[PDB]
Amino acid sequence: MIDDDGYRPNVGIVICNRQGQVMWARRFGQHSWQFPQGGINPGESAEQAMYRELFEEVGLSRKDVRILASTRNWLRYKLPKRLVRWDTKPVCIGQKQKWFLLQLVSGDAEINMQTSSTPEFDGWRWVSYWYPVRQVVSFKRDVYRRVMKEFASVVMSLQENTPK
Repeated sequence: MIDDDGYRPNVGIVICNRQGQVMWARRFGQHSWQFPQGGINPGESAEQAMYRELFEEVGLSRKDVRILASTRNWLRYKLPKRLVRWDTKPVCIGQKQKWFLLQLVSGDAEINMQTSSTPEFDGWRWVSYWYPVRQVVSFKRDVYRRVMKEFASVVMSLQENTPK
């Protein structure tokens, strides 16, 4: 889906545990790594798209998550023109991203990377929140560090409440 003017709305998910580790995964047939994410379908809300795309990425469903935080501002970015697909219509030049921190309810056991017959991810790991930002390129880094910092303050207190 693209909205109209070559932007498209998008959402992403972060999970942490009470050790201050965040989930990270690696998409099938890539060897590069990302936070779980997906597009808002036309007429979805950001939170509905979050729960939908969570199922598509992690196989996880609403039952075994809770929203602990979400981005107050949208993390927008423009692509460099090498990645722009001028040949197709409408052309994408950027997206707005809303992110959501959930805590896993049963823990990492409730992840299934093969929702479809094809695994959507080739790999997954749990990592400290700042480690991830190191692997990505400049414009994804900017988003990924925002995604971490925006929710980081909840994670500290989420280790201490041991909000159960």
